[PDB]
Amino acid sequence: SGFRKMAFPSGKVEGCMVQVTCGTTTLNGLWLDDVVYCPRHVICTSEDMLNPNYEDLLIRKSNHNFLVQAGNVQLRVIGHSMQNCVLKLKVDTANPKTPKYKFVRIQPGQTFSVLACYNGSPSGVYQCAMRPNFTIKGSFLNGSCGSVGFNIDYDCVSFCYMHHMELPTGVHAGTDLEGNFYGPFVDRQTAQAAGTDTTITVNVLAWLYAAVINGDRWFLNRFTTTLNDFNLVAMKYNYEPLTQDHVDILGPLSAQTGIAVLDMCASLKELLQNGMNGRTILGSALLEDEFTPFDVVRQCS
Ligand SMILES: *CC(=O)N1CCN(c2ccc(Cl)c(Cl)c2)[C@H](C(=O)NCc2cccs2)C1
Repeated sequence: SGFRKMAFPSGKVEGCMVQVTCGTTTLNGLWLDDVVYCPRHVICTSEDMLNPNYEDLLIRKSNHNFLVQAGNVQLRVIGHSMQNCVLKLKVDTANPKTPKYKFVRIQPGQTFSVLACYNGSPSGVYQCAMRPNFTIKGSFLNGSCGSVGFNIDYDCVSFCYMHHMELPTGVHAGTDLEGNFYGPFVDRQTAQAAGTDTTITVNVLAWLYAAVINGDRWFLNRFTTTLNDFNLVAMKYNYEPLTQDHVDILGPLSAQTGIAVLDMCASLKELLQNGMNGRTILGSALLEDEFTPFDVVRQCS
């Protein structure tokens, strides 16, 4: 029993974190086999923060301009290339701590763990979600660029996020490990703003199913709804639309508990209307939306 925001064990990722320095700029890099991945704006200068020409800046660098330190060890860079917004640095040494890994691009609503790092050293691990507006609500200070987000399923680390920047609202933007941004953001310091954010409805429903599984029933009601009528209500609360994929995806938790998906949607409609009147659900007085249907199945059963 019990229900916690649970991150993945971070040890496989810790063994991959290094420090990358170009010029006066230092940030974190990800050392997998003989390649170090890091945000390409490490090669920017103060003057070049608004409209960097990364192709121009990179053609002017030689390998010896890049200082890579794994612990006390300086790694020798033997090549450099750019892939979208990520720099790939070839090193003379393959990382002996390289886990089984893959790079994955995730979709909004997906969760992952973040290993926040500074100067190549881990500071902490926490659980995050890709918001519908393609930002993440992280905990990042300056120098944390290059920290990565990941899931571990079996013994394989799936890297899905690299941190590049903080926007003016204090939310964070980054890329997948192929260097493509999530969302419409760019690695420039020009004015950028996140779209309006919404609540991840399928994750809320998944968490209410987890609550029923942990014996919490006070928010259930005798009603059901249509998918269409529910979405008309939810949009009015800045909840995301619920699709039939979402309904299919909750199928298992619906089976496990006896409550149809559209019955639980009726309970969510009512909670949006009344709030919790002092009560809590699985320990929260707000509706939690950073647990996926998949997370709920692995922590409860
Ligand atoms: C994450 C980190 O370690 N930071 C280093 C500086 N930085 C950036 C440098 C260059 C560029 Cl092109 C970008 Cl987008 C970010 C990070 C950051 O969030 N900069 C602050 C910004 C000011 C205006 C827009 S982003 C922090």
